[PDB]
Amino acid sequence: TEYKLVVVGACGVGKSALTIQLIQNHFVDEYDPTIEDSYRKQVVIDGETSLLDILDTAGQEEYSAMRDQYMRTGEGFLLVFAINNTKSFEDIHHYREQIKRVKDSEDVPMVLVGNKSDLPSRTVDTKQAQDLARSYGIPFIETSAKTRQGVDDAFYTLVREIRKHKE
Ligand SMILES: *CCC(=O)N1CCN2C(=O)c3cc(F)c(-c4ccc(F)c5sc(N)c(C#N)c45)c(Cl)c3OCC[C@H]2C1
Ligand SMILES: Nc1nc2c(ncn2[C@@H]2O[C@H](COP(=O)(O)OP(=O)(O)O)[C@@H](O)[C@H]2O)c(=O)[nH]1
Ligand SMILES: [Mg+2]
Repeated sequence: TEYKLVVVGACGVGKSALTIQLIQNHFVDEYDPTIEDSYRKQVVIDGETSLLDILDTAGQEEYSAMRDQYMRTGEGFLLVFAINNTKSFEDIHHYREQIKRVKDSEDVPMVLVGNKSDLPSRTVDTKQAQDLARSYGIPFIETSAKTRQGVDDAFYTLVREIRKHKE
């Protein structure tokens, strides 16, 4: 089994850092915000070996048929915000709207991810993110790409959401 996962969210939330921690087992202090790539990782989740194909979205917005088609290939989406950036949390609505549009569905596998959980400067309350996740009917996971907190849990939770949706 192979799962196409797409990491989305505003600039600077840690999409690349999360992806590179997952794939390469190290934290990036800076990562060019124009670099977009897909990465593969073999994992075992609930006793089943699977291949994750992870798209780390980057660059500028693009509302073309080709870009929509590419994003539509995603089976599940990580909605990433940073816990020290309220605007990034505000932006989650936009990302969800675009996913709902291209997937033409209200039941797309998604996980809300509050990244940078290692930092002291929190501006988004855990309870606020949990309330919105509850309203959306999706899991919420706090992560740190720096320390590895929650990283596997975020991606593996998303896989579990996909498995439930496709079986
Ligand atoms: C700092 C650079 C960065 O990481 N950025 C800035 C620009 N970004 C976007 O504006 C962006 C928004 C967005 F909603 C999507 C997107 C999500 C889901 C989806 F189904 C579709 S279809 C479609 N077309 C787009 C677009 N555009 C989306 C994406 Cl893919 C964005 O661009 C990626 C970078 C993102 C964060
Ligand atoms: N302390 C801390 N910094 C992080 C974390 N995730 C990302 N960063 C930093 O935040 C900045 C933006 O990360 P990046 O992955 O480029 O964000 P992207 O634009 O969403 O791809 C970089 O300086 C990263 O080192 C995290 O969990 N903790
Ligand atoms: Mg990036």
